[PDB]
Amino acid sequence: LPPLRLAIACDDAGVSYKEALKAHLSDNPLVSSITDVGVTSTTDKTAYPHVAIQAAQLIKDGKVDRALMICGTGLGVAISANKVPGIRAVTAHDTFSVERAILSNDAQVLCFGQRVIGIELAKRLAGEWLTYRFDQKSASAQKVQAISDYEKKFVEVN
Amino acid sequence: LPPLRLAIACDDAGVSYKEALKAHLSDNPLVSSITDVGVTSTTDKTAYPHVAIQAAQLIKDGKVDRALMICGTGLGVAISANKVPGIRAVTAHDTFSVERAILSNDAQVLCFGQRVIGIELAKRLAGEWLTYRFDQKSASAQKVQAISDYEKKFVEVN
Ligand SMILES: [Cl-]
Ligand SMILES: [Cl-]
Repeated sequence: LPPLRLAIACDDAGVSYKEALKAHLSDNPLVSSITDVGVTSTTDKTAYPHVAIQAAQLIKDGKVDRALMICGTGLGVAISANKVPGIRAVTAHDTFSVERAILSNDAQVLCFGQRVIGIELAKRLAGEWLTYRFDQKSASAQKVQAISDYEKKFVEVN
Repeated sequence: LPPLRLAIACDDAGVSYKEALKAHLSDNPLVSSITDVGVTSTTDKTAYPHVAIQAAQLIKDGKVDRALMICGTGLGVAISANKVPGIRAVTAHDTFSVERAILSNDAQVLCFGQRVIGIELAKRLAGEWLTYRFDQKSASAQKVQAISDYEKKFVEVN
């Protein structure tokens, strides 16, 4: 499998897991590069939506292939990333869901909650996530297409 | 606490849990009414985004207060509902996340994966979800506001 470009992002609640995950994935041959959009310190109180939107925009703009995002629960970052046109984001803490996020949902964004999941489980799930690749000709693609159809309703004016 | 109007939705993969959840919540004094957008049979192969968008639109349009959604993993419905302006949707399978979905994210939509969570845990989490009510004056509101700010970029033309 070809390696993928990743963005990684967290808020102040997700810093230590982000660092551990970044270290874990920097030796992985399925990862070509990691773009860290921050935050880089627990002292940085920047609200999670800014970091999630920045990392999601990197995908939309062709600068990375996927983004891994960490906050207290992993929920706020997932909500925020889904507001970006063409971006599909999930919070997932089990091996079956992480597989389906790719193979069913073609979701470019995976989110974790540092306060709710353990770090070894998170590392394991991130590694598995990279091994799945969405099939554009699958039956799931017709379902993803209905999400894309709805997104056609909107134009970005600002 | 005043009772809330709920919408409920599933695809074919979430029918039995949806029925059990609906039965569970129909006796609950925190629920004023349940609007079921379907599907109502495993024979109905309608793709999850249609049902998720319909139920999310009920919230946007002031017909219900929140929506509970069920599919195989709970991920596709959450992604879809988040595409609707002003709607914030999560997949959550633990008591801490379900609390924060309300108290931090003001998320009107909660999603479950029938194939990954057990029915008694799902029933328990749905009951707890109703007991939390978002505080518009909380510090979390300023974070939710950044998501709303981003949504201001888009106009619905179709
Ligand atoms: Cl697991
Ligand atoms: Cl739990």
